[PDB]
Amino acid sequence: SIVFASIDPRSNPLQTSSQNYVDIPGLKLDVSKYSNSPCLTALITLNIPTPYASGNNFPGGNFAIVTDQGEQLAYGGFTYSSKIPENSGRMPFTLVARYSLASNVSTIKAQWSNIRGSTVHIDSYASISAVIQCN
Amino acid sequence: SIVFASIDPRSNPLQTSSQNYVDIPGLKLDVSKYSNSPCLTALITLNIPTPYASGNNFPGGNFAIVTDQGEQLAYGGFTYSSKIPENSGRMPFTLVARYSLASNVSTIKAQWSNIRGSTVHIDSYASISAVIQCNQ
Amino acid sequence: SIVFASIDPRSNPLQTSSQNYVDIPGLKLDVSKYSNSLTALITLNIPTPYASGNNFPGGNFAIVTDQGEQLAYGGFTYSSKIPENSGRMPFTLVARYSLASNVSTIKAQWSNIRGSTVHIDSYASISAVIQCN
Amino acid sequence: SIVFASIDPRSNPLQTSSQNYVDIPGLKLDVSKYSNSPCLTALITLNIPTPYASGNNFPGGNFAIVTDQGEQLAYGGFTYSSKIPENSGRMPFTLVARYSLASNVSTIKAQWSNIRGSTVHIDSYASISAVIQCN
Amino acid sequence: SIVFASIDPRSNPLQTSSQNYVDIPGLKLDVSKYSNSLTALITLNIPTPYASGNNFPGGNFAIVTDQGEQLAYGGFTYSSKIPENSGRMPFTLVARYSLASNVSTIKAQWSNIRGSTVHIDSYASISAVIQCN
Amino acid sequence: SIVFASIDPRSNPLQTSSQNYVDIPGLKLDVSKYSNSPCLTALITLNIPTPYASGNNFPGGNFAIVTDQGEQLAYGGFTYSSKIPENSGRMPFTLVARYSLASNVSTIKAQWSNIRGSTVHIDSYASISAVIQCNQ
Ligand SMILES: C[C@@H]1O[C@@H](O[C@@H]2[C@@H](O[C@H]3O[C@H](CO)[C@H](O)[C@H](O)[C@H]3O)[C@@H](O)[C@@H](CO)O[C@H]2O)[C@@H](O)[C@H](O)[C@@H]1O
Ligand SMILES: C[C@@H]1O[C@@H](O[C@@H]2[C@@H](O[C@H]3O[C@H](CO)[C@H](O)[C@H](O)[C@H]3O)[C@@H](O)[C@@H](CO)O[C@H]2O)[C@@H](O)[C@H](O)[C@@H]1O
Ligand SMILES: C[C@@H]1O[C@@H](O[C@@H]2[C@@H](O[C@H]3O[C@H](CO)[C@H](O)[C@H](O)[C@H]3O)[C@@H](O)[C@@H](CO)O[C@H]2O)[C@@H](O)[C@H](O)[C@@H]1O
Ligand SMILES: C[C@@H]1O[C@@H](O[C@@H]2[C@@H](O[C@H]3O[C@H](CO)[C@H](O)[C@H](O)[C@H]3O)[C@@H](O)[C@@H](CO)O[C@H]2O)[C@@H](O)[C@H](O)[C@@H]1O
Ligand SMILES: OC[C@H]1O[C@H](O)[C@H](O)[C@@H](O)[C@H]1O
Ligand SMILES: OC[C@H]1O[C@H](O)[C@H](O)[C@@H](O)[C@H]1O
Ligand SMILES: C[C@@H]1O[C@@H](O)[C@@H](O)[C@H](O)[C@@H]1O
Ligand SMILES: C[C@@H]1O[C@@H](O)[C@@H](O)[C@H](O)[C@@H]1O
Repeated sequence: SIVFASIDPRSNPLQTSSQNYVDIPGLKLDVSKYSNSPCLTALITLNIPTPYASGNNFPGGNFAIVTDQGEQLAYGGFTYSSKIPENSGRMPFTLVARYSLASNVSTIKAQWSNIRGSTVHIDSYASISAVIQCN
Repeated sequence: SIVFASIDPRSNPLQTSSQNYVDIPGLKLDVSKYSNSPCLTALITLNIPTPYASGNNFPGGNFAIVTDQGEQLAYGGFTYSSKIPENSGRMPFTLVARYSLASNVSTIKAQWSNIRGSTVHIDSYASISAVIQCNQ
Repeated sequence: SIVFASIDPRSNPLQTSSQNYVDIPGLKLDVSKYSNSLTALITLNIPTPYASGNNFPGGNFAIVTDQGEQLAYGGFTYSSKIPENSGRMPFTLVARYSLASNVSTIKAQWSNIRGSTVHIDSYASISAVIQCN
Repeated sequence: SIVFASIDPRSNPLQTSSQNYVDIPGLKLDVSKYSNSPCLTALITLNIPTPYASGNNFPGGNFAIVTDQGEQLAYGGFTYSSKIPENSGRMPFTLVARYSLASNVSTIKAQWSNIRGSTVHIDSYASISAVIQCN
Repeated sequence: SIVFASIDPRSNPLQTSSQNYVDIPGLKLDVSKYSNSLTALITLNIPTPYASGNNFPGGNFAIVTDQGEQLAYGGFTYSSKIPENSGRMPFTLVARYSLASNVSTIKAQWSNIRGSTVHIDSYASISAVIQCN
Repeated sequence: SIVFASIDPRSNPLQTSSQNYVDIPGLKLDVSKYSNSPCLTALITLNIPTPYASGNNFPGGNFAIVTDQGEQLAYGGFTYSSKIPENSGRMPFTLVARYSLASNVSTIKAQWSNIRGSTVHIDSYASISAVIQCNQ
């Protein structure tokens, strides 16, 4: 089966300047109905196709897929090559994780953080999804 | 099930300077066998791993996943951080969409458009794909 | 079904200056059980690579079978000749493979460009969804 | 998925002389977790491989598959050819039904009744099962 | 997936005295959508038939494709030459079919034995479970 | 998935007068590819549509579905209602069992045995089959 959530914050853009991972609002999958099932596995894809980061010390952004119990299943990020980009461009990002559904996990969700004091921004479509299958 | 289409236009590269979204040639999925299936969902992934854009005003490219009825299911894009890039680099791009097959749609396809007068280029492998699963 | 492999080479980063495609260690899927049948949709996710060099550096990646069949390839490059500090350029590649053949392994490979060195020092994955046609 | 129940009343045989359909104890499938699902269908098989009926007026037995709301999805039965069988033999019986799981149905179960005043008997293995699939 | 058909011919019972297999009306499965692919496991359920006659009567049943392929057959007969009142003899038959071919329909057929007349006057079904190998 | 085996021994009919259960030749399912699969269940159907039994003391036949480790998953049988049937009629028989594949078993097979000194006969099509499904 497929589980899916998307956001499109074009009229209310999101941002963070957090050095620690924090939730991206709306990018959460409710997997409660599949919880406590050792024979099920989720393949999760976080797709943030048009992010950017502003700043003056090689700005960038990090992203993670995490459970409601705070377990980090995957992480990665983008950065610019110049210390002070002329105009911080859009740097597509995708991340793929796997999770067994044996535990009482309720939610699988996206998080983000900054780098070198940047501000990360999302102002357009992004999604989190999973394919759930038997082992 | 899996539906898949790829291109590899190395000998006859593709480009667009269209301001409006137009089809990327060859990146279409035929889902007609699954049309009006109320219990099925498609997770669609557009993978353009090696595009670039030429131009002189912070060039880039936009991409979308669209039905044959013109419904835009997802969109996004890349841009460079310099006004006039020294040598427009390859900027990998992936886009993921969801589509309920409770519809009379026959085709899902990839679209692209330019930004600030750029030209977008594909000269190598790219794909569009879907995983089609029962909701239960 | 789902097949999956990941790496996270923080304490011993991976690098290549190979002009020809070479395996990325740890990013291999065993599809043994499904050979001679089914289609696999394969996603290579390298979310945080970079490449060092002084001539428009970048990195190429491929998904290959043990039969030597290149199913997909692509790469990233920088827009400057000599990047100030080669940035992280997220990369994802998606391939398909019919499991009608005698394939056992589907794996990731990488290569350099213009004499670069490609680097992975954090999480990356390869995965497949295997389904009936 | 498969749902399954069996009985083996070798040490506590079951019988009925009811002219109206009544439940066969233990031959019930709980389909609660699949209820209220218009996209799911059950294919149900009732297998009573070794029944017999006693009596003196062409004895036999009837069986049905029914929902907890009393909807009869299938029926059939066996009978002997002689008015007074010398020793009522075992007459294997199987019945197959289909049910959409759109409704709030909880249970799918077996029932039995007599014919011409017989007594129907089960004293060995019998089962009810279903294959549940998406439409 | 499940394909299913049933009949319940109480107000207009069905009968045959045909020595050759003939279709039982209403007991046909449309497998159109699955041709040229998958296996079907097909169950014919005739829970309450009987046969009239005076020379060890009985009835035969088969599962057949529209290509004329007999996938399974079997039948019931009585142990007495002239049954006092031909009793109900439950019948089930199970077949398999690979859907690699161009088949559209899988259906039930029946025939008599030793000049009997076979009868169905109550519920009966044909069904299939269609699955990937 | 489906696993299936059939026989049709018209030219070389099968019989048993064994008091103890023995294998019905040819009616075996190989489930070795599915062994030790904790999340899978098999629904097994033994279909013997046209057996008969000869004998002179209320003859009949017994049938079972058994694993290769000797575990009897289901059983049942037919018998005639007369001591000495005039002409032992064909008595259709079907048996359904469940088997969890959380086991190292490799084969599921059909078995038969006699009753009251009968001989059981199969001279025509018969099958054993399983539908194998994930529990979820
Ligand atoms: C910061 C700056 O953002 C982008 O330029 C914006 C432009 O953004 C639109 O296009 C991008 C794709 O490039 C995304 O879809 C955004 O969500 C869109 O809104 C607009 O916001 C206009 C105002 O209408 O302002 C421009 O500056 C981007 O093109 C630049 O490269 C850069 O990242
Ligand atoms: C080459 C350089 O690499 C990154 O800066 C590193 C920094 O890397 C961490 O952060 C990135 C995300 O940007 C990845 O998660 C790495 O796996 C991390 O290790 C650290 O390694 C520090 C150690 O002092 O060195 C920095 O240079 C990146 O942020 C830069 O933009 C650039 O790509
Ligand atoms: C009424 C009578 O029942 C059977 O004879 C029983 C015999 O039954 C066993 O065998 C049948 C299969 O024929 C079933 O598995 C029963 O559950 C078994 O118990 C035994 O009960 C013995 C005592 O041990 O008594 C016999 O009369 C059957 O064989 C007859 O044909 C008839 O239906
Ligand atoms: C030929 C005769 O048929 C049956 O007796 C019928 C009786 O049939 C009903 O019951 C059977 C189950 O035994 C089926 O459900 C039929 O569909 C029913 O109709 C009735 O039709 C009455 C009408 O007066 O006639 C009887 O003869 C059966 O019970 C006999 O054993 C025998 O096989
Ligand atoms: O940088 C990667 C790039 O390398 C060469 O230019 C190829 O012709 C392109 O299609 C692309 O593969
Ligand atoms: O009564 C049915 C019966 O008919 C003939 O005797 C056949 O040889 C048997 O195999 C069986 O099909
Ligand atoms: C247009 C050019 O295409 C290939 O040569 C890449 O290696 C370069 O980085 C640039 O994108
Ligand atoms: C042994 C005999 O076999 C076939 O000829 C049947 O038609 C008979 O009814 C009997 O079972």
